[PDB]
Amino acid sequence: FAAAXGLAAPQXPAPF
Repeated sequence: FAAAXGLAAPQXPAPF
């Protein structure tokens, strides 16, 4: 799960 966060990282700047 924690590691999965890595994939959500690229989504952080997605909307930005």
